[PDB]
Amino acid sequence: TSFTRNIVGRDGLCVDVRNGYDTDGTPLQLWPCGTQRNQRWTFDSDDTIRSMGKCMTANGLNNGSNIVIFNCSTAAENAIKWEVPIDGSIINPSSGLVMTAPRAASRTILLLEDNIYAASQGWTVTNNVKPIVASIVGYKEMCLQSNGENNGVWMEDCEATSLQQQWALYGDRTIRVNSTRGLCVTTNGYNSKDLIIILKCQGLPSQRWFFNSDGAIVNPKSRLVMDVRASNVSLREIIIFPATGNPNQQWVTQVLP
Ligand SMILES: *[C@@H]1O[C@H](CO)[C@@H](O[C@@H]2O[C@H](CO)[C@@H](O)[C@H](O)[C@H]2NC(C)=O)[C@H](O[C@@H]2O[C@@H](C)[C@@H](O)[C@@H](O)[C@@H]2O)[C@H]1NC(C)=O
Ligand SMILES: *[C@@H]1O[C@H](CO)[C@@H](O[C@@H]2O[C@H](CO)[C@@H](O)[C@H](O)[C@H]2NC(C)=O)[C@H](O[C@@H]2O[C@@H](C)[C@@H](O)[C@@H](O)[C@@H]2O)[C@H]1NC(C)=O
Ligand SMILES: *[C@@H]1O[C@H](CO)[C@@H](O[C@@H]2O[C@H](CO)[C@@H](O)[C@H](O)[C@H]2NC(C)=O)[C@H](O)[C@H]1NC(C)=O
Ligand SMILES: *[C@@H]1O[C@H](CO)[C@@H](O)[C@H](O)[C@H]1NC(C)=O
Ligand SMILES: CO[C@H]1O[C@H](CO)[C@H](O)[C@H](O)[C@H]1O
Ligand SMILES: CO[C@H]1O[C@H](CO)[C@H](O)[C@H](O)[C@H]1O
Repeated sequence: TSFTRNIVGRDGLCVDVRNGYDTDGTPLQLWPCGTQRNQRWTFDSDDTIRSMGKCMTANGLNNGSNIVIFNCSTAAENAIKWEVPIDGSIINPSSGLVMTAPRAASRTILLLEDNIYAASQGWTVTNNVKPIVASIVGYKEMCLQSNGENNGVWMEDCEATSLQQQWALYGDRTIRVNSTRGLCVTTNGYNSKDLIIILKCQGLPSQRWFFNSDGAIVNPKSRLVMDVRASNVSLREIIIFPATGNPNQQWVTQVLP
């Protein structure tokens, strides 16, 4: 009933108890991923998340409150209970606030903030601390492809050698250009028919994505899903659109060698 993993988030860095110190109150931060004990988090049935025998704890339950390690039996019960929604948030149920990395840099301190479904609020509980590299196959068994910064993504015939068909699926729930990992698949707005492009990763809600059980790729803020516009691949436009279950909204990842 307990199991232990790393927690990967913004820019692929991991949740780390600062300096590897275990004294009560030590803040959680981002740090490059590794096997050190202060990056190993044990998820217990009681909804606690523990490292070095102590609990992930809200040091306060307000917008901007720090998250720290603290003795599990002395901390407040409301402050040590967490849930892990399927869209990759880490939420403190009492406050409704979510774990947020406000900057990408190593040593950024993790805070509880209002949920805006930002990529800075996406996390992946996993033992694989490297991004998973895959082609994204969709409508007509075509592949989603990059075409440079500030340019639309679109469908092309899948080719094992096309580097612009290769995507790094990061722990912060961003979908990145594998060969240029500072660039993220981004919706150019939150309205139906807004275009999906590549832009510099900035931790925004427009850059957060979820692969759901219906084969959809969902943008949690807008609720809308990637869609090959009008089921017409020669338009070379992928948009966000309400989920219909239709073939032009169905996707699957295929891991690359
Ligand atoms: C919760 O904390 C967030 C981080 O401090 C607030 O967002 C930040 O607000 C700053 C102004 O106080 C602003 O300069 C920052 O750009 C912004 N950061 C980001 C990335 O959102 C947030 O404030 C709300 O949202 C911002 C964008 C403004 O519209 C504010 O007027 C809002 O109050 C805080 N949320 C709440 C509800 O207090
Ligand atoms: C969390 O705080 C608890 C209460 O202060 C610690 O338990 C206490 O540890 C004292 C010093 O080690 C010990 O003499 C006390 O009898 C005990 N108090 C209670 C109410 O159990 C606890 O330490 C852990 O649990 C105790 C019982 C021993 O097994 C320690 O060696 C454990 O570390 C604190 N937990 C942690 C992880 O620090
Ligand atoms: C995706 O991009 C990554 C990062 O550039 C590539 O990984 C590098 O691969 C080279 C050659 O195998 C190694 O020297 C490095 O160790 C890798 N870097 C990292 C950070 O992992 C990768 O080859 C690309 N393509 C695929 C399919 O993964
Ligand atoms: C698909 O888009 C192309 C290119 O814009 C257009 O010429 C073509 O007629 C479209 N096909 C349909 C069925 O609309
Ligand atoms: C020098 O490494 C130590 O400090 C850094 C930075 O604080 C991290 O906490 C890391 O996990 C810990 O081993
Ligand atoms: C009439 O709907 C068709 O076009 C819209 C865009 O106009 C969406 O792409 C939708 O999924 C597709 O079925």
